Amino acid sequence: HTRTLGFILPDLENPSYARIAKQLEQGARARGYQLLIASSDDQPDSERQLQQLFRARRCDALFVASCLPPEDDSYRELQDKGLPVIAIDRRLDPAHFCSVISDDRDASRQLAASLLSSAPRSIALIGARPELSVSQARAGGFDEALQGYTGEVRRYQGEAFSRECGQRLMQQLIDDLGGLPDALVTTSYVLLQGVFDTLQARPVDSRQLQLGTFGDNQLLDFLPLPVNAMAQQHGQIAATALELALAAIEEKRYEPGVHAVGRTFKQRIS
Amino acid sequence: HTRTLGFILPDLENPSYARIAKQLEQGARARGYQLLIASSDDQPDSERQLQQLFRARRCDALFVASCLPPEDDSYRELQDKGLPVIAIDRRLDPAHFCSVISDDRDASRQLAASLLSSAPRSIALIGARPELSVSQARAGGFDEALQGYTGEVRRYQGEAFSRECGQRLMQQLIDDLGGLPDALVTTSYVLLQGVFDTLQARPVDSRQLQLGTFGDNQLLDFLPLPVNAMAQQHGQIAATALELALAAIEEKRYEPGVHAVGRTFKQRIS
Ligand SMILES: O=P(O)(O)OC[C@@]1(O)O[C@H](CO)[C@@H](O)[C@@H]1O
Ligand SMILES: O=P(O)(O)OC[C@@]1(O)O[C@H](CO)[C@@H](O)[C@@H]1O
Repeated sequence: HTRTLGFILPDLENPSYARIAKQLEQGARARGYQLLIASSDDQPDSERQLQQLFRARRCDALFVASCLPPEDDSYRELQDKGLPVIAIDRRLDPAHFCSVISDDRDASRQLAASLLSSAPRSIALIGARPELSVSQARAGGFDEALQGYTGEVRRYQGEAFSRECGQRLMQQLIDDLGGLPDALVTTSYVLLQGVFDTLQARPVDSRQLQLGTFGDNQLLDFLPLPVNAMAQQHGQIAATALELALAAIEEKRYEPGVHAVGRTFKQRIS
Repeated sequence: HTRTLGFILPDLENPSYARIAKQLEQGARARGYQLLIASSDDQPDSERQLQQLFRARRCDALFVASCLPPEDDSYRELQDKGLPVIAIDRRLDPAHFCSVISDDRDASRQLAASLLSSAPRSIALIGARPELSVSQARAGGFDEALQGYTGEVRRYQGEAFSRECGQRLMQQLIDDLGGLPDALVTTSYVLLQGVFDTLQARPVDSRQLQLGTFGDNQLLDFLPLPVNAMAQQHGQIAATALELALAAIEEKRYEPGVHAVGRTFKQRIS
């Protein structure tokens, strides 16, 4: 024992991760545990460096939102040395790991549907890291909502969940369309931020469209342009995840499987 | 050497700290170091517990945005035991320690002064943790800008740098004046969020006032209501703090003193 828990997250400047980390931290403290946090910046190499670190540091349990390929076995080895591994946000192998995630597919499908009920001629998806399960789930959801859609569709999967990537992708989209799409879905608020930057760089009378995004932000309560938002239940995700690590630690019970937590739908567009 | 560095920060959900931590991390990685982060929630008890943790982890050096008194001798003990301690944001004893901070007093003064030039009939300060050094400097700069001012002045300083606390103070202030102040200065963006919440309960037409805040946010670029902002140079702060950490690590060279980094003034109010 060390009475400390580890948390590997991909982006410190992504407020959802900080929210979850803070939540994990507070609950853990109330249980007599300390939380040590580190970021991999969504890079496999860097995550692996942190792996050996928390392994040697001998934390009692490890929370991780991973970016490693599904074929990667590395966490299996820590788990065999006794280290309970709890996946967050990005699921790990359901046959060996316990994971706490969101209903990404259904949330995405439901997000794209609400935009269709408003006549979209064209519609686009802006996302990142298409190789990750989480993006595939959100892409698949977007596609399911498109069942029998006849308008133009475009999908952009960037190289990172970032504001800059969102700006770049929104730029490519606008050039490919010769103008704004009728509707747009961003798979993360961080991406939506970059989208706003691009809409900003155009005239005021040139920034209007059906908008829907994963996540949410106080900003959206003030923006003239209405935006549908699918927000995580951060507190629930952290509560459920902590439960599992503590059960593994204090009761030597661990049962592989996914625990999905539905996102909350904020419909800012009537 | 463990090739790890530690960072004690007050609030994971304060974007400025998340920003510094990320900057610190990416820079530290490029120099072959890993960064472990932990939060204190601005409580002396929790911070002392983390104290014990990072020394057990025996990190090479420790960054800390402390909430501890000028009468808590804890970082002196740690420092004498050979661990380099480096203050960020909140200064530690300049006789012993090496701190990286903003020009809080001058930033606040310049900020309040910019609101005054509009000749408000009243102006208010909203801050928190009045006992903290950083808070005393910010209240001071505000007071200075106000010399000679003849209008109504209000000062509200809360229990915590939080959105919820910002909301409560704003509500107290409005009941005080029987309406919005003509001008308002917030000492952290996190507090301003609470102010925005309070403003939203009012008609869309009863939300105008001259606003100045510490911190900055993308939202302030899209707001109809312009906001003057003093943004930290997060990257410069982290780079300097890191430079001081390595030198102390790999040269035993460590000269106390305060390295100030000016805030960037975003003057949206004409
Ligand atoms: O969806 P939000 O709460 O706005 O942002 C969080 C998020 O979408 O960004 C991550 C990229 O790593 C996803 O894995 C995660 O669900
Ligand atoms: O001023 P910002 O960048 O919006 O927020 C950062 C900050 O104001 O919040 C902390 C409250 O503890 C201060 O120490 C720090 O300067």
